[PDB]
Amino acid sequence: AYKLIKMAGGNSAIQTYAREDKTTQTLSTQKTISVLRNGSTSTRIIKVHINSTAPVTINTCDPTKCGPTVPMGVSFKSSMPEDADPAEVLKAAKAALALFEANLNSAFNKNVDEISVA
Amino acid sequence: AYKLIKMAGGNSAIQTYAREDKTTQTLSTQKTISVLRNGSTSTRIIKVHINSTAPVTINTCDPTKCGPTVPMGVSFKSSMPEDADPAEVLKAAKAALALFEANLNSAFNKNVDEISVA
Amino acid sequence: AYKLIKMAGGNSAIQTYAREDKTTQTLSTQKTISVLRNGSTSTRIIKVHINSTAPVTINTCDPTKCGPTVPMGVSFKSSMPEDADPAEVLKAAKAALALFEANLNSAFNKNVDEISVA
Amino acid sequence: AYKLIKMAGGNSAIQTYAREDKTTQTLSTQKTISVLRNGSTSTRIIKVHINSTAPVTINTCDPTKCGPTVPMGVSFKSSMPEDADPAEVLKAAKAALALFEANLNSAFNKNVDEISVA
Amino acid sequence: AYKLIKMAGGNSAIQTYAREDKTTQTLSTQKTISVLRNGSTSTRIIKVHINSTAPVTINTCDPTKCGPTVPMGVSFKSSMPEDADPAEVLKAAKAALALFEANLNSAFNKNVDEISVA
Amino acid sequence: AYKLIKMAGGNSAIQTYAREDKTTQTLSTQKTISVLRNGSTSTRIIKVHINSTAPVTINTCDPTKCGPTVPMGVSFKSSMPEDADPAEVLKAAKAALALFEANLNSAFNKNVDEISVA
Repeated sequence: AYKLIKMAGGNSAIQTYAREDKTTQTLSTQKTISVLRNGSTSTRIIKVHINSTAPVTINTCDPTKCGPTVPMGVSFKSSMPEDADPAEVLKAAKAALALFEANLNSAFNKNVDEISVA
Repeated sequence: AYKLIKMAGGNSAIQTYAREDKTTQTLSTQKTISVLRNGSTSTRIIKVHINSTAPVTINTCDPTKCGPTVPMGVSFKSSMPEDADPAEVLKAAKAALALFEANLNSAFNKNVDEISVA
Repeated sequence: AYKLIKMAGGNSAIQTYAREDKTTQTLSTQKTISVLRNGSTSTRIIKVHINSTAPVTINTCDPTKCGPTVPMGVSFKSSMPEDADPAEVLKAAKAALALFEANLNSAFNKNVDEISVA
Repeated sequence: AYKLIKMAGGNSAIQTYAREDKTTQTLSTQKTISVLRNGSTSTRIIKVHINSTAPVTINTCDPTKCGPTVPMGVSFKSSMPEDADPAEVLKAAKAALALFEANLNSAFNKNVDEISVA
Repeated sequence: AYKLIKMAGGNSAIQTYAREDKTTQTLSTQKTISVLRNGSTSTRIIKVHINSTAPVTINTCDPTKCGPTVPMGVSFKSSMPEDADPAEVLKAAKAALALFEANLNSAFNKNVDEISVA
Repeated sequence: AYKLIKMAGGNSAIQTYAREDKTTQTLSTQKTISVLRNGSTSTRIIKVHINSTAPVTINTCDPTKCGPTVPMGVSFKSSMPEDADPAEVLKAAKAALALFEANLNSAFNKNVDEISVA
């Protein structure tokens, strides 16, 4: 139960947030608009990028003597024509993620031959 | 209410599925392992990549839904050293996605100053 | 009966908005400052530029409204040295626009010999 | 409460007017027709240009000893396919202008994140 | 009593404001973050910069009564590592400012053997 | 409550003080005068600089528990022509400082659309 407050940042397109408790855990959201034209017609391509990271100490069996840290991260990206419906690709993506997020650190990729979407 | 069946493709430690009824909607899951060495210590880095896309007919002039197709896609990526705990990173990422999910196609950026979690 | 929301673009001291319901209709406002030096004296010149455009499907043969799109646009520009009074210039410009507004798309020029103001 | 009478001018496409009281304040309206053809089809592009200017003396704090003058100007331009409807781009442009015309000389561009159109 | 309205700036790191009555009187706020890497531990260093200026005109007698304009400004700067306590340096700075504030425009300075802090 | 005792400085333009309790916490006051020659009239420009710092130690875990020391500081600067009125730029700067003061050590910043001045 915490909240991520917006950080001072240089870019206007990117919003950066840090966790109130641990200002080492951060999150970043960015939106990009692109233009793709066929002949005379032109359509907008909206791209979203959300990145949540925190540092994690490399050495589990060490005495935690400020061992060099590696970023641990979870990222989300979205690219779609304006006013398209991501509802179904999101449902599918979330269903797939549910199979992995238990084993997101365990180097074990189960052979799944079909994924059921709710 | 549907299932993504593994497509008749060569498994490359990358598993690609297509939706049973709409085979235009696809989804791919891969896990890879890297080795990060800092001095004497070496640690394994688990990297998951899930992608869920469908083609979208460009909003066009015709009453019939006919036009060039642009891919729309939602992508989730995850990189962390082995046996780390991404629980809080995932929680924050999911809260942010909950905020931006309706606006994934909006072309307007909502300026929020804090993101409440858990 | 609608509002122009500022689009998710990088502010360049130029503000670009799109219409909320019809995001094809856009509008841009910029203000710039110049310095005009005549001999010893230097004065600041304020320059405003407002642009309001929408795409227009070319009048075509099909019953469906499908054809190449040409931009239609109305643009207002204003340049004056700082603290000047453009009240009367604006008044005359507005009277002229009132005369020509119905004929902005006419391909016929109305020959008027005087323009009444205020 | 004045009127702009037509001036003697050389061009037939451009109508030039001067204010009766001050023949130093002037106004000019021009209409141009262009042709844009796709394949066999061809369409007219009607362009209107209205320019209202007056000279203004540079030096505010001077004794008004015929200081060199700079033109202060307000301009309007219109470009659209024949028989298109500028009604909405005009409404938007006028709404935007209303925010600037108070501060048309004051070098201050307020950050506006949305413009409401009547 | 007045309000500092936010001006439209291209840079998102700096927020600029102008007084509603006098748009010549302005104020800028900027926060920036620096990383100080000591060994394998990086610490965050927060710098704040507030500036409040307005143009003052130096009247000099002249056949043509226009004199130059030079800004008068009050600036505040701050720099400290994250989660440090500025309470006491603020109190001391404010007491010194209290001594000098009356005489900011006066070119007088007297030896002060001690400054009493609240 | 404490007293800033005057330290013994070689330069007479700058007066330096140290807190009686902590001689590590210091404060400097300096006033300087500049001449701005416009034609045959020279005008006096008063600049004030107050600085209040103290050393803060960044604790980093290490086999040998000694971390580096970096200063935390609050700075005030002022510059204006003689006999000008800073009252309003001071009020505005103080209101902005009032907003940012709590968050001087926090690395958080939220968009503020206006600052209300007393």
